[PDB]
Amino acid sequence: MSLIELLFGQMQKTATVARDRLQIIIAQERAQEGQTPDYLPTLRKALMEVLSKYVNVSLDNIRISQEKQDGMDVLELNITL
Amino acid sequence: MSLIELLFGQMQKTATVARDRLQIIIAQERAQEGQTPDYLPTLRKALMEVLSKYVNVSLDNIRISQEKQDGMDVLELNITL
Repeated sequence: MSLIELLFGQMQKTATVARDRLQIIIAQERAQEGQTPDYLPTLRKALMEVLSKYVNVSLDNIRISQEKQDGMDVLELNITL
Repeated sequence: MSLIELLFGQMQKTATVARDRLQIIIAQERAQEGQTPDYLPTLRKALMEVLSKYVNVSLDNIRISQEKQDGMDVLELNITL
């Protein structure tokens, strides 16, 4: 039912890894009509600024992937701390 | 497979509403051990600041819901423009 249940719908993961994990979904649902790009990477940058302040993680561990569906674009930012 | 397919796994929605929709997932996976709260609403505030700049939407249309699972907390921000 919950989006989080969709994230955790692969049985129980259990096991302690002693690490924190951020799952950030930035989904912008638009249309075939559109213009003036630069929204997902704009917020991404801001999030990386906040990251640099509080969360010491390198882009070597941060997974950045954008997925396109029709006129909808979503940015996935997975952060391992 | 994709998180976006999980978001759009309820058949095809089609129908044009001539409106934009943002689906923001801010998921912080931690543990029973933890302290110094105030991360989800901190980013939420920052996002609302960016919203006020670029995206003219009122909290009357913005859905704000936090979901707790064990030592994991996720904040869902749904914005209708």
